This record gives sequence, C-alpha cells and structure tokens, in this order.
Amino acid sequence: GEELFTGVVPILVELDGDVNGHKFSVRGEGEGDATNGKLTLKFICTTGKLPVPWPTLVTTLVLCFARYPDHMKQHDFFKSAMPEGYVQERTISFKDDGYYKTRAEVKFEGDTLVNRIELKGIDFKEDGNILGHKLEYNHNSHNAYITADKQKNGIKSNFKIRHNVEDGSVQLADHYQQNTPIGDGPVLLPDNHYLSTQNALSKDPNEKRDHMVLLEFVTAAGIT
Repeated sequence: GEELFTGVVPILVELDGDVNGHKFSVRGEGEGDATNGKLTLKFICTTGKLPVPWPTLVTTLVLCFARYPDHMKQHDFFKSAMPEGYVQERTISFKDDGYYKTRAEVKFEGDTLVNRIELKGIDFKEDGNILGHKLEYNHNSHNAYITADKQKNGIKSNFKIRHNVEDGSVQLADHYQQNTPIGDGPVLLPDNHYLSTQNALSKDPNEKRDHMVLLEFVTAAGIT
C-alpha cells in the first residue's frame, strides 16, 4: 500500500464540471512525491475559458501524497486503500452564494495515480464572487482535521477555506468531505488528527490556454 509511494508517481487529473449550466473540463498532469509531501501539476481548461476562479477548485483537483510522519504511518487511510483506491465526495458551500457537489475516484491506473472528478455547481449568483471572478489568484495555508467514520469504513473531515476577495473581504467556503474505499481490502482507520497544507499558484510564461501551475505540500500531524 504505502509502498507504491516510495518514489515519484505520475499523476493525471480529469474533471468535468457544470456550474449553473456553465460546463467546462480541466486536465492536469504532473507528479507526486509522498516522502516529501510534494505535488507539482499543471492544469489546463481544455474547453477554453474557466467559468469559475481557479482557486475555488484547488481542493477538488490526491491526499494519498501527504507526508505521514513515521510515528503516524498507522493513520494513513489514503495510501492503505491503494491501488484499489478511494472515493472522495464533498459539498463545498460558499457563504452567501451557491455550492459545489463533487464526486471523485482516486485510484491507480497502470503506474499513474489518477484523479477523475465530476463537479456540479448549483445556485450561484451570476455576478457573485465565483461566477463574477472576484477572487485573488492565491490560496492560504490551512489545517483540516480528519476523523474516522467507522460506520462507512472511511474518514470524514469538515474544514473552512477562506478565499481572498479582490476587494479585501474574505469569501468563505465550507467543505464537508467523506472518503470510502473502492476495493474490499484492509483499510486503516486513523485517530483524530489533521493535515497541514500549503499552496503556491503560478502561471506558465509560454502557456496560452487558461491554466494553473500548482505546487502543493501536504503533511500530517496531531498524533504524539
């Protein structure tokens, strides 16, 4: 399980979205290095103009690459479910605006770790902060507590992301998340802990499509 992640692992992300009837697709390629907790990917909107801000999709677009410290290998739900994979589902409720609902399969396909997502967004304001593209191109560092869901053989987490609005205000996005495995093998059920994440968003100088270059670090803590 956790042994498939010892080296660097190619990554493919594919997302089909639909927010208030505005449809779009994103494809992402890169690699993950779980021993450092490091993700580097370049995402393209393959359908043209992305109709939502790139930062509202960071959390949607592979926690099996977090760096779990050795005294916590026994709380690493995500790697334990590999290569069968796990389903990741979320509701992302933006305050005073609409909500995303996402369903993703995170699983090995060949030697590539693949993240295939379906997003539907509902009830957004057409000149709100999301559909009106009023968010800064960045993504604050944050902690998210994981707890186990014994009754479903998985884990659960709810946590708040605070997006910087370009006027100075902060757009809150309440995430409620649940993961459950795909196969039937043995899966670790962690104890209460948290994941600590940092994000760097950039652009490629030589890239003309709508796109996001992403460097992300995810590391586990909370268990002493």
